[PDB]
Amino acid sequence: KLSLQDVAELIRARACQRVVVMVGAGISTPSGIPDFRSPGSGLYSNLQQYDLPYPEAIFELPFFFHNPKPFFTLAKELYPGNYKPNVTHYFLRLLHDKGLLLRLYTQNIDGLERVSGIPASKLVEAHGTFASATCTVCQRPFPGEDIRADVMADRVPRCPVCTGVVKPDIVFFGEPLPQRFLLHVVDFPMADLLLILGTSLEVEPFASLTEAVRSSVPRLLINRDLVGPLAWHPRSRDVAQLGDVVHGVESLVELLGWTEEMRDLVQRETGKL
Ligand SMILES: [Zn+2]
Repeated sequence: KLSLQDVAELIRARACQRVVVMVGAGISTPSGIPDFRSPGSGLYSNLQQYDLPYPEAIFELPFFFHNPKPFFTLAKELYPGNYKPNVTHYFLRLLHDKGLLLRLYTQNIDGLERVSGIPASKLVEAHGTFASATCTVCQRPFPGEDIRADVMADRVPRCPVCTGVVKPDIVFFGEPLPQRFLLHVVDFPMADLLLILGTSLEVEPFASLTEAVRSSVPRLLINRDLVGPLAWHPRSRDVAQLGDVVHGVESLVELLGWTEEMRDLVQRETGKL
């Protein structure tokens, strides 16, 4: 049974060269963006500021077509510009820069991974993006900017061709994940270290990707709690670092000897924005 130091040492020894990373809303709470499942701030305890029967409704089509206002409020809140990446993001950026990042798979829709510098080709925005929208009736595609004014004026965007509701390319329940997700067939077998951060792993097919790495491959989770196929299918090379995500990342970063480097990076980066 490995420790956090073991995993740092594996990287330091170049025993581990191809890291895949899975992330969820928990990596973006320090940036000020609420998740679903945190107490108090999580969407589960704030259904009225939002006017949802339950959190998942915001990503369900029946409720959306019934009432697109709550989703579009969130779209307003999350629209590129608004929040900034935090240290968790820049650590992932630094992983890339250090030649370690095979791929980063993300459930988030806040775009902060793009913003932090991680190039598109290293990214799999698994649950979609605000970078583009699709008319829900005629299926005509639109760049995200084309609907920015409406979203910002609290007006439901409309198709210029058919008047249908124009929906940002966020993956809703029961919709298919985007084509890039397919990279997991070759990414996961090829990976020699799996990092999991700030997710409840409550959502498929994204969650059971944790199962797709070889048994020889350590799975390091940095999260508030033990979650998903790591809490009920524990493997022998699993490591759990439980506590604040940013705190876990800091402990790791220091073990890797990356600290001044990551501070120069965070510093230079958040300034620009
Ligand atoms: Zn249309």
